[PDB]
Amino acid sequence: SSMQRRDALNSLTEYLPKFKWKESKEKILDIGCADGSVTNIISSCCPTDFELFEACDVNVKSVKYATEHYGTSKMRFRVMDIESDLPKEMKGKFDHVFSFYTLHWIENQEKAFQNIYDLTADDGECFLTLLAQMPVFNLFDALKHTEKWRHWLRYIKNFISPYYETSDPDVVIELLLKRVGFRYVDVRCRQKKFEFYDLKSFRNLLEAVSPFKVGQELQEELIDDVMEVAKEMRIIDTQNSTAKLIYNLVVIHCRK
Amino acid sequence: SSMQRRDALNSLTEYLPKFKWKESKEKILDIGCADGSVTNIISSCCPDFELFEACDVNVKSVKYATEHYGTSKMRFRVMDIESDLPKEMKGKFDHVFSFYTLHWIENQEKAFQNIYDLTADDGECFLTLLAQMPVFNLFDALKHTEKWRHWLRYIKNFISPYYETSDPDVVIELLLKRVGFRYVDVRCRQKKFEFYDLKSFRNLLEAVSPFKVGQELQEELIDDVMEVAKEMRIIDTQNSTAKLIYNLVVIHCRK
Ligand SMILES: Nc1ncnc2c1ncn2[C@@H]1O[C@H](CSCC[C@H](N)C(=O)O)[C@@H](O)[C@H]1O
Ligand SMILES: Nc1ncnc2c1ncn2[C@@H]1O[C@H](CSCC[C@H](N)C(=O)O)[C@@H](O)[C@H]1O
Ligand SMILES: COC(=O)/C=C(/C)CC/C=C(/C)CCC=C(C)C
Ligand SMILES: COC(=O)/C=C(\C)CC/C=C(/C)CCC=C(C)C
Repeated sequence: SSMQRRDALNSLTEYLPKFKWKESKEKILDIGCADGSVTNIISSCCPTDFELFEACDVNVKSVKYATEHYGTSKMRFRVMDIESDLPKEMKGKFDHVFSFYTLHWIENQEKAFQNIYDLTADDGECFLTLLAQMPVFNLFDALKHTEKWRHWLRYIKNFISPYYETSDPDVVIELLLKRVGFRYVDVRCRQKKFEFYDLKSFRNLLEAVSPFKVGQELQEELIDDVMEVAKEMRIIDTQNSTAKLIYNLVVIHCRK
Repeated sequence: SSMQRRDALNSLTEYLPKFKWKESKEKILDIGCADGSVTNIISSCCPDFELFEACDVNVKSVKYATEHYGTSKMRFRVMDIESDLPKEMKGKFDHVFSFYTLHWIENQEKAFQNIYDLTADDGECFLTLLAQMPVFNLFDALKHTEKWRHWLRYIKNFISPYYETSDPDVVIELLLKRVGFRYVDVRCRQKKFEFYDLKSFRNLLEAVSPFKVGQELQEELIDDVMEVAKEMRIIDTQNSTAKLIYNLVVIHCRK
C-alpha cells in the first residue's frame, strides 16, 4: 500500500544517517517482505553493495510473487516464521535486520524479538517499524459481532496489533528489547497522518490490507460495510469525499 | 478529571528519578493549575520546597484554587504564557511544570520561548501535552451541524495543534532545541482510559467541554456528543462502556 511505502521511505530517510556499516560485504535481512516492493526500497536506499540480501515471509503466494518479480542472485526470498525456531545457519549472520508493518501480526512477541536479536551479528544493528493504534483495526472490529460477518472475523484479534489499546507501548517494547540482550535500544511511538483525496484510494487501501478471505460474492459486500462504518467513525469526510487516517507507528533502532 | 489525575501521577512517578535537584531554596512553577488538584499532586510528590507558584488564564479557577489549596509557599495568580513575560519571572524557576495545557495555546513558539525564559540557568522543565484525542473529534463532528454551527465556531482554538500532526515528537523536539534548550527528551505516549459506566464518561465530557452554551443547552450538547460517541465506537452500546485511546506528548528539558 501507498501508506506503507511513505512510512518505509520517511523512516529510512531519517535513521539512515544513524547506522554503522564499518566494513565491506554486508549481509542484510528483511522480515515480512510480502510483495517485495518495500524490500526493493530498503535494498536500493542502503548505500552499500550487500554481498547477500535475504527476505522472508510466512505467506507462500507473496514469497512466490516476490521471488518471480524482485528475485536476483543476491536477493533471495525464502519462506520463514519469525515466531518459530531459527536454523543454526542464520544465528548471528546479519549485519542489519529490517522489519516494517509485520511485528504487529505476531502473537509470540517475545520469541520474535529474541529471534531478531539471535539473527543479528555481534556488532550488528536492527531497524523495525510496527503499528500500535490504527483506525482500520476499529473499522473491521465494529463488524465482528454482526450476524453478517461474525464468523469471517472470528480470528480478528490474531491480525490486530497487540499494542493497539496498550498504554506506553514504547516502554513495554523497550523493556522487551533490553531483556533480550540489545546493548543499545531506541523505540519511538510516531503519530502519523495519511490523507486520501478521493474515496477510491481509501477503498484500494482497505482491500489491500484486509486479512480476511470472504471470497468474491461477499468480498465487495464486506468492504462496503467497512466504508459505511468509516463514515460513522468520521474517518471519511462525507461532505468532501476524503479520508483521514491518524495512527501510531512505533519505530525501533537497536544495536547488539 | 480522573484521566488527567492518572496521567499526571504516572508521568511524575516515571520521570521523578531522572530530575536534578538543587541543595536548597528551590523555586517551582506549575502552568495550567486549573482547580489545583493536580498542582497539589505535583507539590505533594516532589521533595521543604522554598516556593510553589501556579498560574492560569481562567480568573474563576485561580480564585477557587487559592481558597482550597492556598498557603504561604504555594501562591496562585493569572498569567497567559502566550503573552509577554513579566520581567520578575525571567530565569526565576528551577523547575517549571505544565500538564494538559500547552495544547490550548495558539502561539506555540512564544509559549515554549516563554517557558525557556521562565527557567533558571541550570533548571529543567516537565510538560505534558495532548496530540491525537477522540474527545476533539466528538465536538468537531458538531461544528458543521446548523444546531451547533455558531456555538462551536471557535472549536479550533481549543483542539490541539498536534492532533492531526505527523511526528509531533520530532516537531516539538526541533522547536525546543531551536528555543535554546541544551537537553530535550520528548516522547509521544499512547494511552488508554476505560469508563465502566456511561455516567463517568458523561461526567468527563461535561468537565472538559470548553463551551459556555448555558444550562438549557449544555445537557442537549452533551447528549448530542454522547450520540456521536456511539457512532464513532468510543462508547460500546452493548456493554454501556467507553474507551479513550489517545497520545499524550511528555517533554523533559534542561536549560
Ligand atoms: N510470523 C511471521 N513471520 C514472517 N512474516 C510474517 C509473519 N506473520 C506475518 N508475516 C508477514 O508480514 C507481512 C506484513 S505486511 C508488510 C509488508 C512489507 N514488509 C512492508 O513493510 O510494507 C505479511 O506479508 C505477512 O504475511
Ligand atoms: N494561555 C494559557 N495560559 C495558561 N493557562 C491556560 C491558558 N489557556 C488555558 N489555560 C488553562 O489550562 C488548563 C488546562 S486543564 C488543567 C490541566 C491540569 N493541570 C491537569 O493535570 O489536567 C485550564 O485550567 C485552562 O484555563
Ligand atoms: C487540556 O485537557 C484536555 O485537553 C483534556 C480533555 C480530555 C478535553 C478537555 C480540553 C480540551 C482542550 C478540549 C475539550 C473539548 C473539545 C471538543 C475541544
Ligand atoms: C499488510 O497491510 C498493512 O500493513 C495494513 C495497514 C497499513 C493497516 C492494517 C494492517 C493490517 C494488514 C491488518 C488488516 C486489518 C485488520 C482489521 C487487522
